[PDB]
Amino acid sequence: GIVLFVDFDYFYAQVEEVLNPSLKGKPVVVCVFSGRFEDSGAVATANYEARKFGVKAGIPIVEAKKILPNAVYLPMRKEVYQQVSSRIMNLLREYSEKIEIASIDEAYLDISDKVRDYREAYNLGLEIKNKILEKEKITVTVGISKNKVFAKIAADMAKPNGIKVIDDEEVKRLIRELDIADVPGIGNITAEKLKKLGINKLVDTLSIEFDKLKGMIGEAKAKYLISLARDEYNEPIRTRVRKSIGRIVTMKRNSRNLEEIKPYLFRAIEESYYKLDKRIPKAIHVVAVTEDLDIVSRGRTFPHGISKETAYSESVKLLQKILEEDERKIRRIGVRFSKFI
DNA sequence: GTTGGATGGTAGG
DNA sequence: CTAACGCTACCATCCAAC
Ligand SMILES: Nc1nc2c(ncn2[C@H]2C[C@H](O)[C@@H](COP(=O)(O)OP(=O)(O)OP(=O)(O)O)O2)c(=O)[nH]1
Ligand SMILES: [Ca+2]
Ligand SMILES: [Ca+2]
Ligand SMILES: [Ca+2]
Repeated sequence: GIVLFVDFDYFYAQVEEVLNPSLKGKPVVVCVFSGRFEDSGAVATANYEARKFGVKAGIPIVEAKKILPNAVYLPMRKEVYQQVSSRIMNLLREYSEKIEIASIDEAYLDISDKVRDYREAYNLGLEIKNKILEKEKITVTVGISKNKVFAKIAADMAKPNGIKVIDDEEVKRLIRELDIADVPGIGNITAEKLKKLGINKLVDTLSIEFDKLKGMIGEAKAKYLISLARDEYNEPIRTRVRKSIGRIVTMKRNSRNLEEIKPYLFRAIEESYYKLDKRIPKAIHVVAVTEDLDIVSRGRTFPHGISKETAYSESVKLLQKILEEDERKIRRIGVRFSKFI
């Protein structure tokens, strides 16, 4: 069984680099402008030139302009990026019809049926890597191993524009010495509530009885982490089904004025239904982001699917339900649809 | 004594 | 306006309703 994994390199930035190659070789930042004030919003990504100086997805745009004033700052055009993602995901279908899209910029292939061993799997990476670069001028990073998780770790090890094979043998080696915070699924919170025990390697979980870990990071995470170390984890490439669609926007000013919020919430509803096209949801949730950036929400699941008009009415009640029970002023407002028929 | 809905925690692109 | 986007998926915890 062989999984080959692909993740494009600083995607949104790279795409923009492709459309304006003069940018190439100098710092580039792609931003999500909120509209609150000039430069309000966060970074969605930045090229490696920009990263040297501290500019990465997630930081406030002011921190970045502060820290890297003379760089290109471009507005995010997700839609344009999605075409390029789509056209690349089509190529990956050439090499394998068993493909799992994981994000806008990555995907796993099952190539157990195309190649015979890691050596040929490696050669395939080179072809896959070269087709994309010929038909889209986009470099990408390939990881190759015995399953999703390790194929993803190998990719992370080789970024950017790399290619790494993790063999039955080197898997032994990492399960033993790979830091625990570098395992997919393990973030700050956990990998700090892990050093709590003395677990530092994927291997150190085998050294603490189930019981203790179970009630420290939860049933699903424990079962998962242990089967990795014990080396029995095996999830198949499965086609993912979008399970929810949403929209959330930031308001010019914080409000508790229902009449002032409503327009924003209605904006969020129109663009979700467009975004739904055809799919019928039975569930709605209004999501509010508050002054202090706590995220609060109220939902409702219906017996039968929710029409656009039903959603206008329902969301409003839910907003009120939120206004009734949170004292804080609202800063961002949004909506999410789910439980699709 | 499941389950499954409501709200939130955590991770990640 | 005076910093912290916008998405999504999976899981944990609670409590009613069966
Ligand atoms: N709005 C927004 N978009 C993000 C965020 N993180 C990632 N993205 C988008 C923009 C990225 O180009 C794209 C791919 O993200 P990746 O996690 O794979 O990193 P990226 O490709 O940008 O650089 P690379 O993988 O790290 O070396 O997803 C984020 O926090 N916010
Ligand atoms: Ca990625
Ligand atoms: Ca990437
Ligand atoms: Ca981590």
